[PDB]
Amino acid sequence: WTGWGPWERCTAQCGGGIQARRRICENGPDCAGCNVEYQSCNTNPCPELKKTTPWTPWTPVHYEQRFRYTCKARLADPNLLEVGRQRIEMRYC
Amino acid sequence: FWTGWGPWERCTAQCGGGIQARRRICENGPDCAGCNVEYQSCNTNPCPELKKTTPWTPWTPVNHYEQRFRYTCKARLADPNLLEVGRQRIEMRYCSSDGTSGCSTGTLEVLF
Repeated sequence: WTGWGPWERCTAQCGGGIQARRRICENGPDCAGCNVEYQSCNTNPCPELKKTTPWTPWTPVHYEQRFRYTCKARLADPNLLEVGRQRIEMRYC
Repeated sequence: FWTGWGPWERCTAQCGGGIQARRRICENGPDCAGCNVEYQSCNTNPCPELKKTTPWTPWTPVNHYEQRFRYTCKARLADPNLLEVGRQRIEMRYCSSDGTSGCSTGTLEVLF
């Protein structure tokens, strides 16, 4: 066996991944041991990415009020977090 | 000599790519002519788009009809515990004696 190679690219930036190192056994078809080794990488929990919903329209209570929420997700990419459309529910008085 | 291969065991992740491991044992030997553990990909399907609903806003009149609002938080994750909705943030304002003024009629401009 040759010297073990450096650990390659980690799969994910956070929340668990795998990192690989490899080696080659020159002039040997079946050598002693494994040519490839794996390890866990970036085992830190992913940051709690957050996005805010749009404000609701102003409605009277003379005071007028409106509301918004925040969508919190443990993600490695903000593009994987999205806020859906506004749902209006109406009934008569 | 190597013994029979073991089961593929457990996938690393539920979705988005993982590794499954199976093993064997070199009987009466420290160094057999192979690798004791074998890997294969598992659960390469993309993770589902989980959706959670925000709490409803209080019912409010329109002008007689009453309305309320909510949104949906969508995230591609393998675990629902990693998606949550934050606290409701309320912003108010004063409409004063006009009932409108800055709330609805903006800046009243009169030309004399």
